[PDB]
Amino acid sequence: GHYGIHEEMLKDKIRTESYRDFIYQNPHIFKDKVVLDVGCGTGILSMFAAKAGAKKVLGVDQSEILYQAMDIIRLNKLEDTITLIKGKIEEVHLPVEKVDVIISEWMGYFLLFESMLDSVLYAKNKYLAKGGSVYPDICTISLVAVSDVNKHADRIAFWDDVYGFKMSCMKKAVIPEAVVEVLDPKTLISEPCGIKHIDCHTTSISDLEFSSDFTLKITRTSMCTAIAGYFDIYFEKNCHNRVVFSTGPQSTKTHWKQTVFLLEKPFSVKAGEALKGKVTVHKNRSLTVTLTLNNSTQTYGLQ
Amino acid sequence: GHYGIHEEMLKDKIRTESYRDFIYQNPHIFKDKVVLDVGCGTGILSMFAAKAGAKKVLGVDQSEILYQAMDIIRLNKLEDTITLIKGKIEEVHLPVEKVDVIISEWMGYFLLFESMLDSVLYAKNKYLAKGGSVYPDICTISLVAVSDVNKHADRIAFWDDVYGFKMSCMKKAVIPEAVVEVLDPKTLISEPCGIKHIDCHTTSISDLEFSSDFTLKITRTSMCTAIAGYFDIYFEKNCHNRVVFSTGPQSTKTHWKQTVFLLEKPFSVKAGEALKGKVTVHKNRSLTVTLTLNNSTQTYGLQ
Ligand SMILES: N=C(NCCCSC[C@H]1O[C@@H](n2cnc3c(N)ncnc32)[C@H](O)[C@@H]1O)NCc1ccccc1
Ligand SMILES: N=C(NCCCSC[C@H]1O[C@@H](n2cnc3c(N)ncnc32)[C@H](O)[C@@H]1O)NCc1ccccc1
Repeated sequence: GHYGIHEEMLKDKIRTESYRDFIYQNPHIFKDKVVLDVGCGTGILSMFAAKAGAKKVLGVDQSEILYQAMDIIRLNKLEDTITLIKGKIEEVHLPVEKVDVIISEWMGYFLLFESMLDSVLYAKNKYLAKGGSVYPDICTISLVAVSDVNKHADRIAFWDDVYGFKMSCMKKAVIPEAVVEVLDPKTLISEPCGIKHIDCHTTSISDLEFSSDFTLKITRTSMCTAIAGYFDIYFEKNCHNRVVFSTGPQSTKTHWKQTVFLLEKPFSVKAGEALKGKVTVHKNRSLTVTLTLNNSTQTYGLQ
Repeated sequence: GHYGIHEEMLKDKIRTESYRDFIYQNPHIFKDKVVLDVGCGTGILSMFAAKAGAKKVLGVDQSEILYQAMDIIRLNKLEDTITLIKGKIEEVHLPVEKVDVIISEWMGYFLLFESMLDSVLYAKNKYLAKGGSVYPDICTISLVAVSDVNKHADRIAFWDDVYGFKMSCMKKAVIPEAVVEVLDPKTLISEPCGIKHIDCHTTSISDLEFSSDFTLKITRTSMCTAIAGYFDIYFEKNCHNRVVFSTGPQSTKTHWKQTVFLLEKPFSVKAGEALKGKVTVHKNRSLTVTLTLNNSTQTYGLQ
């Protein structure tokens, strides 16, 4: 849509340079191939593919941004290789039956919030040639335990005394809202636990709604105040130069930051304890995350 | 609307403590009076007025937030003094003909963007008793010249080389968008110039659309890259303890920050030069700001 989204994504060096490195360092995946960029935005991924030796690149975006991409492709004299089409990938007519390669940046906060994966899976199933490839091809979601009584008090306890007046009843609107923010790695009190693994080659839309039992290996005796979620992105299939980036707190921050699920009742944990919980994701545009931990259940959404 | 707006406003200590100080330090304005809070949100201003000795406080808000205000007024046992009404101030039926005092926090970015003043002026004209008072009663808007070639390059030059590709054509979408951000006071290169003075007692809706010639007294030989706008808020009428706060860069930051209008062509200025320009504000929900400076004109809006 608005240029501000595309500025934020383009200024994410981890995001954009991971895609650039994967493409430039694996040109055999692109040489003389037909490539589809699903949600191309400004078209930077289409221009990477072009430079790595793509025969033909089809950039598709439903938003106004595609008209800026048309000027950008002309400014870079790539109009002979990159053809741009406005519309939903679900609706547009392509000047080919099949593509060799699909690339997309489809990933939302906590991977699946307001994600485009459903649109990318549609492209796969309709347009991907026999033996073709989609990138990134592998994604994981992780949870990690957090101790931060100060940030918890800033968001929750805050409402008990507001310039001398009780606003306690506000807590019930705040707890259920997941927070997208950068965590201080110092506040992590468990080993991470994988809760979801996706190969975009084999996954369906139905697999994006899932449940996982998890265990957090507690590494610090502390008050547990939150669970943080993040995702890892991998470019693996047919790569001589494989590329991974993490949106986890231990790694260089990205525009995805981390997704934080606040506990109503923080509870003490011991170094070496195996903290057992359950999480379920429902596509209930807008998706929800149900967490069971310490004999309490809360459903979280994102604003 | 959403609690997140009300959290941000409540956590603005300059904003909320200026209203608190005005009310608590001038209780003669409130003692045994009927008070209307236009857009009361969580109702904090209504609870201040109550504590300063208001006979009766009417809090009006069109949003869901009013149901949270009903619980908050009950939690603080003020339901006998504060009565809350859901609806537009323009539509609701009040259990009185006239009020003695109107209070509101109605102010938007650059004072007038997505401001509520039109709703507050309606309340004035329909409900304010003969000789009554509205607060804050006086507001000013100022411009100040900025030198910051690095922030300008971060936002504009950025688009000339994006991982080796030209995106220059993106500049025409970016320049016209005013930026709400905190300015380093060190980057100011002029004395401020007032461009607008409002008394809420006498102003009409038509006066909020205005033009002003301005002069910026340049205090530093530099490249001028932007014009910044801010506003000052005054509580004056009938006060023994008058209260002002500024949202200008020289003052403690607020959630209003400052509004920055980027120049397409930065131009050199000299210490002691009188830089002459014109500005016009049009209500063209969404309002526009036309700036003439150095023989160039640009119209800016806010996203
Ligand atoms: N990093 C991401 N990345 C997820 C995808 C964002 S939309 C990225 C682009 O894809 C386009 N799009 C979306 N659904 C589409 C469809 N069915 N068919 C064709 N074009 C489609 C949309 O116009 C936009 O330009 N999101 C997080 C984020 C991004 C920016 C700022 C904050 C957070
Ligand atoms: N500080 C402000 N402050 C300006 C007013 C914000 S709206 C503040 C409150 O007034 C309500 N409201 C708006 N128009 C109304 C009407 N006609 N009738 C009744 N109630 C009305 C709205 O539901 C909201 O709760 N804005 C800047 C800001 C605020 C929060 C976060 C970022 C920026």
